[PDB]
Amino acid sequence: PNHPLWYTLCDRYGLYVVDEANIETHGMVPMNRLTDDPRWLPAMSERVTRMVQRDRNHPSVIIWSLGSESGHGANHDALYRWIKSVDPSRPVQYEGGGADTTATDIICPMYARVDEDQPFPAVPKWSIKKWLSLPGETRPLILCEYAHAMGNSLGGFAKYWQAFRQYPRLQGGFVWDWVDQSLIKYDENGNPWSAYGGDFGDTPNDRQFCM
Amino acid sequence: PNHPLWYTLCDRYGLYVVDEANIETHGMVPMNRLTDDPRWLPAMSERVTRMVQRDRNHPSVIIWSLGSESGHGANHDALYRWIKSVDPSRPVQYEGGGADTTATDIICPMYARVDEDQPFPAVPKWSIKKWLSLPGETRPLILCEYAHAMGNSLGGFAKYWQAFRQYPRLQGGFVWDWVDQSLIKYDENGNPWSAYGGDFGDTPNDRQFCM
Ligand SMILES: CC(C)S[C@@H]1O[C@H](CO)[C@H](O)[C@H](O)[C@H]1O
Ligand SMILES: CC(C)S[C@@H]1O[C@H](CO)[C@H](O)[C@H](O)[C@H]1O
Ligand code: NA
Ligand code: NA
Ligand code: NA
Ligand code: NA
Repeated sequence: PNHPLWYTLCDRYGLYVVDEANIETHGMVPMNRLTDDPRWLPAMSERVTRMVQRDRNHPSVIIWSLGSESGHGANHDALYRWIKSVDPSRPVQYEGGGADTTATDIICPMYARVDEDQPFPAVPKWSIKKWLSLPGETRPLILCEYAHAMGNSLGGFAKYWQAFRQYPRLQGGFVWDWVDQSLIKYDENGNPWSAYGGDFGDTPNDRQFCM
Repeated sequence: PNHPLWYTLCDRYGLYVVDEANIETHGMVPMNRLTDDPRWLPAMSERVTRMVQRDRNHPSVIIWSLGSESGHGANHDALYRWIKSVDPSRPVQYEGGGADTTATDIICPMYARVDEDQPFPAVPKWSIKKWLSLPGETRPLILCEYAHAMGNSLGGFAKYWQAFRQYPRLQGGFVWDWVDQSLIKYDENGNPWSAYGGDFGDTPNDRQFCM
């Protein structure tokens, strides 16, 4: 959840917002180790429920999200249903555990390609055009993350937009991402320069992946 | 419906058969002028019912078809339901009136392209990949006709097969068609040659389109 003024400005200027719970357990092995564990359900529930209690009156918020990159656990299903029960007015989405689990109203993959399948075991990233028409599938597809804009990038961005415009159920996506996470440091002359992972003696680090 | 021996050979050699009622009204304006008219229901019904009564025991027949290129009329709906009621063991398909009407279990377009939409009014031919995932659509797609093999043709055939293999619900199609409808005529030297529309003084004719 963002600084409270963010939603005020989104209401007044006009942006659709996905409001997302402060839950990410990416570094767990497997990714759902905590989110499938009932012991972690109370802590998780508060991150979801207190977000909804705070932001439910903002018109800019059109979708709730259960968080980011935490696999798919039973705790996700429980909290998905909590929101659906408490606030029928907004769909709930969540990408973890394959982007099309029982905890999401929207197929919301990250970095699924337009035409190319990536058939990873358990959590494949189907071509977005193919994903829509899989046997039994009926949901809309909106990438929670696509077009990783890291450095000299956004090659093949036009390919997404062509597909979005042609297929009714391909309803767009959220680019990753808005702003480089570089920090200002100062050299011997007091001149400012942009720094990234590792430039603060921080180790282990992931270098320029913050940009 | 074919010569009776055809089904016997398909049973024994092993080919899947679509058995099709002898109903085509292509030259009507509009195409459903007769098929939507209750006066023509009796004649149409016998073309359907007597086919089913003849061929229902052949294992090679897996799909019934209501005919060809006769638009979509209420008579098709009636006869669709008739077959479904009499023989639940085989799907019913029919392409007329846009290939995805209430008279078909299978989306069965003719010459719909792989990636290219052709948004004709009333009867659009969507790209087959796009067709599958139109809002609400759940049926399999098998082209009743595709890859028109007229003369030097089958350009782009590989594009179809790549899509068939990638998308579970694209379950193939029937090439148009098997054999040139050329006829033998004889010249002065008694030599046989291959003749097409117009070569018998037949007029109006559609020239080489029989091949
Ligand atoms: C396969 C890994 C690089 S995960 C990848 O890292 C990205 C780095 O910018 C983002 O954080 C994405 O959300 C994450 O999926
Ligand atoms: C627009 C017309 C060419 S219709 C077209 O003609 C073809 C010619 O072989 C086939 O008969 C197809 O079934 C028919 O749709
Ligand atoms: Na769209
Ligand atoms: Na990053
Ligand atoms: Na297929
Ligand atoms: Na022809």
